[PDB]
Amino acid sequence: IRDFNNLTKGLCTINSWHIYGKDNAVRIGEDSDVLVTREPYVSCDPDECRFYALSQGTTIRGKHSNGTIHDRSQYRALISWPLSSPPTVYNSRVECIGWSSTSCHDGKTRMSICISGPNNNASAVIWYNRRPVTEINTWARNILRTQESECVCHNGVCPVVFTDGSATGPAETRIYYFKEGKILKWEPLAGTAKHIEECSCYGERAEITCTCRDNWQGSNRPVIRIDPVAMTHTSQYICSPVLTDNPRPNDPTVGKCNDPYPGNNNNGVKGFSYLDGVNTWLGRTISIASRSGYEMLKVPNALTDDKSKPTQGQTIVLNTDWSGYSGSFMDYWAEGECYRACFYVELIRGRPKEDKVWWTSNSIVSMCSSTEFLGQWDWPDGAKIEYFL
Amino acid sequence: IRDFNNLTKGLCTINSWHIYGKDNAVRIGEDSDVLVTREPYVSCDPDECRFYALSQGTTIRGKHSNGTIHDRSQYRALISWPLSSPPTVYNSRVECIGWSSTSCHDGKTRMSICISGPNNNASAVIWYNRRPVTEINTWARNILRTQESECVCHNGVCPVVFTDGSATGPAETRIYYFKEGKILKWEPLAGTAKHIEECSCYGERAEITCTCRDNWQGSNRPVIRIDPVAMTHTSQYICSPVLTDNPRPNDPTVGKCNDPYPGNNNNGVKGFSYLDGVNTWLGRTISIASRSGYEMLKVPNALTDDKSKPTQGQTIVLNTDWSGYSGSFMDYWAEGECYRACFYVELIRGRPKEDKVWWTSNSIVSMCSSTEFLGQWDWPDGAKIEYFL
Amino acid sequence: IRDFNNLTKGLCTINSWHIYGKDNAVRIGEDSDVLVTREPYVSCDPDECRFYALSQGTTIRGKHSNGTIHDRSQYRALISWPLSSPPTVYNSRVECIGWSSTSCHDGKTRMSICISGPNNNASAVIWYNRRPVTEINTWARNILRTQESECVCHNGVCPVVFTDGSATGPAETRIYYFKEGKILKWEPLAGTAKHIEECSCYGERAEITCTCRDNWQGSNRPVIRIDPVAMTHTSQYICSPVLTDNPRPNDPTVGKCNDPYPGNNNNGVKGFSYLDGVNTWLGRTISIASRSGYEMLKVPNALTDDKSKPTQGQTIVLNTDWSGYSGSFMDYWAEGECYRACFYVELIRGRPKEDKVWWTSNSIVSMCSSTEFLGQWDWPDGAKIEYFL
Amino acid sequence: IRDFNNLTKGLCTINSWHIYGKDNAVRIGEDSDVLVTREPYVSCDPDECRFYALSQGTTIRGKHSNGTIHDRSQYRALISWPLSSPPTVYNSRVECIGWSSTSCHDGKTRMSICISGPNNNASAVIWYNRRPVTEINTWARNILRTQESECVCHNGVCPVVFTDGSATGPAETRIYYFKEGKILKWEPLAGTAKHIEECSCYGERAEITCTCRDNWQGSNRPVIRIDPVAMTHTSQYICSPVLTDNPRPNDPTVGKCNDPYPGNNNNGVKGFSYLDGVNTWLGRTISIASRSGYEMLKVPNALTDDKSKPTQGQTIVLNTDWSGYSGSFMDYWAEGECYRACFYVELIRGRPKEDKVWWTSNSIVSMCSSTEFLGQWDWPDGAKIEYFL
Ligand SMILES: *[C@@H]1O[C@H](CO)[C@@H](O[C@@H]2O[C@H](CO)[C@@H](O[C@@H]3O[C@H](CO[C@H]4O[C@H](CO[C@H]5O[C@H](CO)[C@@H](O)[C@H](O)[C@@H]5O)[C@@H](O)[C@H](O[C@H]5O[C@H](CO)[C@@H](O)[C@H](O)[C@@H]5O)[C@@H]4O)[C@@H](O)[C@H](O[C@H]4O[C@H](CO)[C@@H](O)[C@H](O)[C@@H]4O[C@H]4O[C@H](CO)[C@@H](O)[C@H](O)[C@@H]4O[C@H]4O[C@H](CO)[C@@H](O)[C@H](O)[C@@H]4O)[C@@H]3O)[C@H](O)[C@H]2NC(C)=O)[C@H](O)[C@H]1NC(C)=O
Ligand SMILES: *[C@@H]1O[C@H](CO)[C@@H](O[C@@H]2O[C@H](CO)[C@@H](O[C@@H]3O[C@H](CO[C@H]4O[C@H](CO[C@H]5O[C@H](CO)[C@@H](O)[C@H](O)[C@@H]5O)[C@@H](O)[C@H](O[C@H]5O[C@H](CO)[C@@H](O)[C@H](O)[C@@H]5O)[C@@H]4O)[C@@H](O)[C@H](O[C@H]4O[C@H](CO)[C@@H](O)[C@H](O)[C@@H]4O[C@H]4O[C@H](CO)[C@@H](O)[C@H](O)[C@@H]4O[C@H]4O[C@H](CO)[C@@H](O)[C@H](O)[C@@H]4O)[C@@H]3O)[C@H](O)[C@H]2NC(C)=O)[C@H](O)[C@H]1NC(C)=O
Ligand SMILES: *[C@@H]1O[C@H](CO)[C@@H](O[C@@H]2O[C@H](CO)[C@@H](O[C@@H]3O[C@H](CO[C@H]4O[C@H](CO[C@H]5O[C@H](CO)[C@@H](O)[C@H](O)[C@@H]5O)[C@@H](O)[C@H](O[C@H]5O[C@H](CO)[C@@H](O)[C@H](O)[C@@H]5O)[C@@H]4O)[C@@H](O)[C@H](O[C@H]4O[C@H](CO)[C@@H](O)[C@H](O)[C@@H]4O[C@H]4O[C@H](CO)[C@@H](O)[C@H](O)[C@@H]4O[C@H]4O[C@H](CO)[C@@H](O)[C@H](O)[C@@H]4O)[C@@H]3O)[C@H](O)[C@H]2NC(C)=O)[C@H](O)[C@H]1NC(C)=O
Ligand SMILES: *[C@@H]1O[C@H](CO)[C@@H](O[C@@H]2O[C@H](CO)[C@@H](O[C@@H]3O[C@H](CO[C@H]4O[C@H](CO[C@H]5O[C@H](CO)[C@@H](O)[C@H](O)[C@@H]5O)[C@@H](O)[C@H](O[C@H]5O[C@H](CO)[C@@H](O)[C@H](O)[C@@H]5O)[C@@H]4O)[C@@H](O)[C@H](O[C@H]4O[C@H](CO)[C@@H](O)[C@H](O)[C@@H]4O[C@H]4O[C@H](CO)[C@@H](O)[C@H](O)[C@@H]4O[C@H]4O[C@H](CO)[C@@H](O)[C@H](O)[C@@H]4O)[C@@H]3O)[C@H](O)[C@H]2NC(C)=O)[C@H](O)[C@H]1NC(C)=O
Ligand SMILES: OC[C@H]1O[C@@H](O)[C@H](O)[C@@H](O)[C@@H]1O
Ligand SMILES: OC[C@H]1O[C@@H](O)[C@H](O)[C@@H](O)[C@@H]1O
Ligand SMILES: OC[C@H]1O[C@H](O)[C@H](O)[C@@H](O)[C@@H]1O
Ligand SMILES: OC[C@H]1O[C@H](O)[C@H](O)[C@@H](O)[C@@H]1O
Ligand SMILES: OC[C@H]1O[C@H](O)[C@H](O)[C@@H](O)[C@@H]1O
Ligand SMILES: OC[C@H]1O[C@H](O)[C@H](O)[C@@H](O)[C@@H]1O
Repeated sequence: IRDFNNLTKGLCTINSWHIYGKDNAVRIGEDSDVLVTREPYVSCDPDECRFYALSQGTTIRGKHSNGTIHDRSQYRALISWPLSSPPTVYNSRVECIGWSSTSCHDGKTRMSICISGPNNNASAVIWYNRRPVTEINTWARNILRTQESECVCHNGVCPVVFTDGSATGPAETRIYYFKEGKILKWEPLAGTAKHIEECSCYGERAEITCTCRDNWQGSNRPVIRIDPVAMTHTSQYICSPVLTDNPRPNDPTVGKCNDPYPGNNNNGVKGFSYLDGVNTWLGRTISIASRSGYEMLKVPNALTDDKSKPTQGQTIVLNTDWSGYSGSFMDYWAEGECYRACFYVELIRGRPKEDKVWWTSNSIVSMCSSTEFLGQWDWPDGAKIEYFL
Repeated sequence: IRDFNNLTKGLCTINSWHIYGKDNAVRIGEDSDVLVTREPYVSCDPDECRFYALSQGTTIRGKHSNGTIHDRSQYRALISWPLSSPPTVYNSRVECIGWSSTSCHDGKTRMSICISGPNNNASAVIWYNRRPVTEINTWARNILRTQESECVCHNGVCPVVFTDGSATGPAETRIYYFKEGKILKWEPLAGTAKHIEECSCYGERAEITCTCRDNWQGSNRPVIRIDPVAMTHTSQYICSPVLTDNPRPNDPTVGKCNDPYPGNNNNGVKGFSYLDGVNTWLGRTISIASRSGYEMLKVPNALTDDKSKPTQGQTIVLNTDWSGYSGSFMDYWAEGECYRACFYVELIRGRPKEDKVWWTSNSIVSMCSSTEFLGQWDWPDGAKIEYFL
Repeated sequence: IRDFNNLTKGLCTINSWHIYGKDNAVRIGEDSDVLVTREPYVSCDPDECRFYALSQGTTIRGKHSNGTIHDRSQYRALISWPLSSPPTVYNSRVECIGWSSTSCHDGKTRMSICISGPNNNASAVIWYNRRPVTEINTWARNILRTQESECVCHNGVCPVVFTDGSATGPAETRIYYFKEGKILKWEPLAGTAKHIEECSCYGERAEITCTCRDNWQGSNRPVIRIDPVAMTHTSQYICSPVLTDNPRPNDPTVGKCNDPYPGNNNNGVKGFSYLDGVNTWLGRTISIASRSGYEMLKVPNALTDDKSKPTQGQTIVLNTDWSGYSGSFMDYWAEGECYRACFYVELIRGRPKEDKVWWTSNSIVSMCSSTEFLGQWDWPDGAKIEYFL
Repeated sequence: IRDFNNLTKGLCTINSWHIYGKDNAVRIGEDSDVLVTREPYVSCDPDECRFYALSQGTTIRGKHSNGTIHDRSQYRALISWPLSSPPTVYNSRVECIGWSSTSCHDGKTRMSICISGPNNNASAVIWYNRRPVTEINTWARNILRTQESECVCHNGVCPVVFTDGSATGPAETRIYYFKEGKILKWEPLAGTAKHIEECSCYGERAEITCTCRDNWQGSNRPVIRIDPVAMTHTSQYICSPVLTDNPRPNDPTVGKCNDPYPGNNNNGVKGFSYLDGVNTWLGRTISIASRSGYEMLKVPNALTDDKSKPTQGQTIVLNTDWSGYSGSFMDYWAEGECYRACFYVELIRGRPKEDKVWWTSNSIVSMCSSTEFLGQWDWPDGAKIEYFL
């Protein structure tokens, strides 16, 4: 009775952002059985949207929260839970086991991907309709890894971006095209992006756009544009001088379209953009040095205009509060003639910036676009670290 | 397969009130993971009735409960949970994010509205079928705010009363008429009510009646009567000398139909009435000074008779116990030829009246009408504050 | 699509009892959020059987557990929860509010009844399909009260036995016949039973048999047999000298069919029997003085034979362990040509017998009949009281 | 609308194993309400796979966890819970009561079997569609007991292996053939296996293969092959010199097909194999002395070749970590032309090996086969015992 979803609509006009979800997980977890997480995201099914993240297999107050600054262990899993509830022991659904993930619904059912293993011997398991269907072994033997936010599907084809290799030099990025959890095709990265991590993707009018993290040399963000019908892609960087990785140098007046904008090496943060002509909005941390603050900037033609500057903006998280990863999603099953852009921001608490506790976790805030020009508030995690001492 | 509900029935004859629900949330939350709340209510779908409230994004025993006397923060959300269970971390569904709300089912699906933001820049998000559909920016830049109990729908049209502006002088009240979460029309307040807050509404025979709080000058309650087909309304005050706001002066022998009954300024409490000729019942606190006690009084023709006094009553909460906000709802999908009036009372515990704890929360008690003349009990919150010290 | 259930089958031959359910609630609640309860029972829907009990509106470890020896408060409610799970804050469904209850499914949906109020002004609320439908005021102004185990329905007619009046003298017992939560008829108690409390009922071949507690004078149990088609009944006592109330005198060699067997006044315990000719089994405590131990005895023709003695038995709970109330239920929707008799035993822990704790609660054990002659085990609550100190 | 499942497919080619599930129960239970368990397994329905285990009727942190090294009590039950979640008080479903179990879905609904009682008087209760249908009394009066992992069905016939009698000498093993919870037939053990415990079974091409534990004399594993259409079986031992019980002597160069391989008496561990010609994989502990480590070895023709040695392998749990019972299951309702072999390993923590705590419990790890040659990781329980002190 269900058909595959097709990306038949364009983006709605984004004139501001409204609050969509917030879980207050760290506040609540100070005195309830909330799992330690990081790398969260949001993804919709045709009848529900849910929060997702990588659990660390312990509660925050639990003694096993000590050491959760670490990224890869056998105790991590992709979990999902109801929108704006916290990720608790009792309400979280485990989608698959591992320390890197993506997930998306194709209109009929959901594909989830988790990678696990030691650094030199990791493998992806691709689940479809809550069953494992395909496995992929590491090709470069160096932390096979993927998006950490939702993938996007079109007529059953769900492309996913993976990287295997160094985070501080050339690596081997591949785009896999899945259908019903099976590999139709894969391609090596093409175009002018020089390094790819942690792609944040969205779809509109039969094209999928991903904004990624050049961890090696670039403080501008690489962009991959995927045609899920032809199963081909292109890549470049956001041309705009409004630089959106972190850490980063100060904004110049002219950016770079086909190479990394230099100044900071071997670091970054997962982030996102919506690239739609004049209707283009970029997210970034406010700090150029650290994962603090978060703002959206309207930067008309950021993708293609190497001198484009902001014409409007919205503060999401004050620079006096911690942010983190951010990513895109949309409710492809909503009513109306256009898709409304959404995003989330991971609000990281604990280590390394707050080292009086022994753990690292996060909460989530999420916003979607409005055609109104709405007033802005800031949305901090809200927990008091001293309470955990 | 579902059609919009129509208000085709009149009210059942109210001869007494029977216990409908009670969650004992503060008792239970002394040793379980119960969220701090305030501004609760009850609302029915065609196949379930649920408790609703504004969470404070912390448990009661949690250290973040300190400071929850405050009304507006980024950590509040409209939550719902099963009838007479407590609002726990693990059983509460987040409907939307914000610090002021309303919600109602139209027979097909549910509309929920949450307002958030700083005082001078708040916005409403109107959700329908669990998706955001419309947003409304503040028009007076002073705590845009709404009912804090359920709205009512008729043939898909669900009117909602909002206020923006001062709580201690003239403000800008609007009635919005929504259908499928979209704005059909709005109107500014008309009639003789001089200030409107926190409307408590019910529907019968194609009319919606709301009893509100005149926070500015009136200790009688303003009333708005809305025709959801014509999308028009009128307003006045309850004429009766049985005054039902709090705090209030002592009852006179003659009330006021078209102006605030004076004596107390710049305060009030959310409350409700059922105004149905001889079948008219008013709720109020027992104390004229504080939110303590709660009683129902049968006051025939209270709406229109400026000398009407009680002919029957029922004590709901003794004056030696704390009460709080109260509001109306009905199960529009019940069997029978008439709609049975129901209400809830918020039983506030903690600050400011019980200041040995650092938190403010509440539990809920709820009653519905009977055509029998039933014996009465009183229904306290039941928690011992000393246990929380 | 569902029709009312009819009692078309006879009882299966009972040759022994097998374990059906057990919740270990007190053990588990020593370190999890388990509600304090008493007066439990079991009742089936067409697609699920559940545990039921009167909550006390606090967890066991909670400070509000102090005082829960008391029977009637505003903090009690009928709750249900999944078979053999414990009654927790997070998995318990509130069916109605009050301190006395019954509940049964008619094949289409469930009727639940809760009574609340002060001793001289109590009222029953009859819920059907999870909505209140009928209310009944106290008729004798002295703790209106009902079965504390499931009722039984036949072609939509669900009789329920109520008592109002003294527990230590003549009282006013009524049988109400409900359909879809509405009163079709009621009758005063007739026959030779002189006092009725806490009836435990089952149905077979279009008749409902209830075994009750004569709290006033009788240590034999009164029996009410109800024809739910004619809506009439009879009553007498179990004739057998195998006395089954508690406390009680020692067993004589000849019982009494039409009067209380004397020796103990003004006390008792809820209990049950299956009265089916040679296929007759009685439950009782092992102790004649206290609620300790529990055994089933096959006593052919106990109902009608005033010299009938046991021919077989099964120990359920050793006399060195606490028991409590017990009652009957069956899964009227099971497969097969006959109905299998089941029962539960309430295993009371805490006050008054274990007074080093300040609370009273219980767990549940439940058995059903087998046509095999199965080996027996004993089934204690299993908690160590010292752990709660 | 559902038909009985038939075993129409063969096994997929097993070239390695991928992570399927892991619950981290002991880590998480250090600070959440996780039930103490042992003897876990996994079993699929047509629309969900779940974890199963025998609860001990207490949480790990609870004071009643003291003494849970013991195997048989009245506080045990078969529980199930969602895949890779932990077995918590609030998310666990009780399937039946007892201290030995099996369970399987026949394509229409699920059969579950639990045994309880004292050692000399135990009985099995066979539940079907969540109702008790058949009971079986002990035949040898010495701990009637069964598989502790899933059974397998074919056209409605679900064979189950039981043992009653000594664990240290000849015993009375029976194969029962159930359909809709009713006994069609049973047979005594035939063939050359000399003692049978704790069979781990799987089905393919209309045959069911079970690998068991010879607790008496054998360090090779007995195998029972059952034809569920003819309702007949055969038995022998795995011929291979790759010995897979524990404890065990060192591997010889030639095994035994029709007798126990000697060297260790009166002990063992539940384990499993997939016996499919060249596509044969055996699981075993790494240690020959204790339940530590776990590895899979590809041993072509292990069943029939008494000199067969490994040609490939995969380490699942390092020898420096505790393992435990292991068993087979498959998702018979997955897509594709073949059934993918899966297994679980019980990771036992606490007593007797870690005796600074007073409890014994476990977590679960589970893997399924891949046709890829995937890299390997090890999968420890992950809890730090010192945290529980
Ligand atoms: C209630 O809520 C509402 C709604 O949210 C609030 O209103 C919002 O207020 C915020 C804050 O002011 C606004 O965001 C800022 O928007 C401006 C862009 O708008 C300005 O510029 C526009 C473009 O002008 C240029 O081009 C036009 C033609 O296209 C031309 O006409 C003009 O002459 C000029 O050449 C103007 O069009 C626009 O005017 C319009 O709107 C006005 C209202 O804002 C109105 O008054 C006008 O009439 C007209 O209608 C307006 O002038 C962004 O520039 C700004 O972002 C910069 O600054 C913030 C800090 O404030 C910074 O964090 C951003 O990153 C960014 O600045 C950095 O990057 C730049 C780009 O590289 C760089 O140049 C800067 O130096 C700076 O760089 C440094 O910091 C970064 C980050 O740390 C670092 O990486 C660098 O290295 C470096 O160190 C904000 O986004 C909203 O747009 C506004 N919304 C609406 C709908 O009005 C309202 O205030 C609330 N009310 C109350 C009472 O609180
Ligand atoms: C078992 O349960 C049952 C059921 O619940 C219990 O029975 C209930 O008992 C309660 C408590 O007594 C009753 O509530 C009160 O009801 C009266 C109204 O009924 C009286 O008056 C009626 C009207 O009489 C006038 O008009 C009629 C014609 O219409 C005329 O005939 C008559 O002469 C007179 O002119 C009478 O009809 C009625 O009689 C009927 O019922 C009697 C039983 O009650 C029965 O005996 C008769 O035969 C007949 O059938 C009866 O006399 C309310 O007036 C009263 O409310 C006032 O008082 C309470 C405190 O008790 C107060 O809190 C209320 O706010 C209110 O008083 C305040 O406001 C007034 C209005 O402005 C003001 O005038 C007062 O001075 C007072 O004001 C002060 O306090 C307020 C609040 O703090 C403050 O704001 C002000 O500023 C100021 O300081 C109660 O609601 C139930 O009706 C009754 N139910 C039933 C079905 O019987 C039963 O008791 C329980 N059993 C046991 C053993 O416990
Ligand atoms: C493995 O599990 C199995 C299955 O559970 C275990 O087997 C079960 O074992 C138990 C315990 O022994 C049995 O329960 C008892 O059953 C007897 C009834 O059976 C006896 O009597 C039958 C009737 O005999 C009379 O009539 C027949 C004709 O109808 C006639 O032939 C005969 O001559 C005589 O006239 C016999 O038919 C029956 O024999 C059959 O079964 C035998 C096996 O049991 C077998 O050996 C035979 O071959 C034959 O097949 C048998 O002799 C009940 O009487 C007994 O209940 C009384 O005693 C218990 C305490 O043990 C007490 O708590 C009960 O309340 C009751 O006694 C009180 O009440 C009486 C009635 O008023 C009174 O007379 C007593 O004085 C006593 O009263 C005192 O205490 C009470 C309570 O505290 C107090 O209120 C009073 O005031 C007073 O102070 C038991 O129910 C099971 O039936 C049996 N099941 C099966 C299937 O075999 C097996 O043991 C386990 N294995 C192991 C190794 O553990
Ligand atoms: C990334 O991940 C990948 C994938 O997991 C990792 O690659 C895996 O690496 C592991 C570990 O090395 C491998 O497992 C071992 O496999 C060998 C079997 O393969 C060897 O032997 C094969 C058979 O050879 C014989 O026959 C062939 C013809 O059939 C003939 O040609 C040959 O001459 C010989 O006669 C070879 O075919 C095979 O070669 C192939 O693969 C090689 C890669 O492995 C490749 O290099 C070749 O080119 C070729 O393609 C290979 O040589 C198992 O033997 C071994 O299991 C034994 O040893 C482990 C300990 O390491 C032990 O725990 C096992 O129990 C077992 O040894 C015990 O039992 C034996 C049987 O009775 C006994 O003989 C031993 O003495 C020993 O007994 C003692 O211990 C036990 C247990 O404690 C005790 O009970 C006894 O009493 C006694 O005390 C392993 O299973 C994987 O197969 C391999 N997978 C793949 C796909 O490559 C990779 O390493 C990872 N990368 C990194 C960087 O980490
Ligand atoms: O009816 C008057 C009062 O009587 C008391 O016994 C009840 O407990 C109160 O709740 C009631 O208000
Ligand atoms: O492959 C051999 C070993 O390599 C290690 O790096 C992995 O962590 C182990 O799990 C593995 O068994
Ligand atoms: O060594 C790092 C590991 O320490 C503990 O196991 C932590 O619980 C785990 O999250 C972390 O990966
Ligand atoms: O400053 C007031 C705030 O303090 C803390 O954050 C409380 O948890 C929050 O409820 C409150 O709004
Ligand atoms: O006074 C007796 C009452 O004390 C406390 O409220 C107990 O929590 C309650 O159960 C009991 O009814
Ligand atoms: O005596 C052993 C028993 O002790 C306690 O009851 C434990 O909680 C239980 O698991 C165990 O069987």
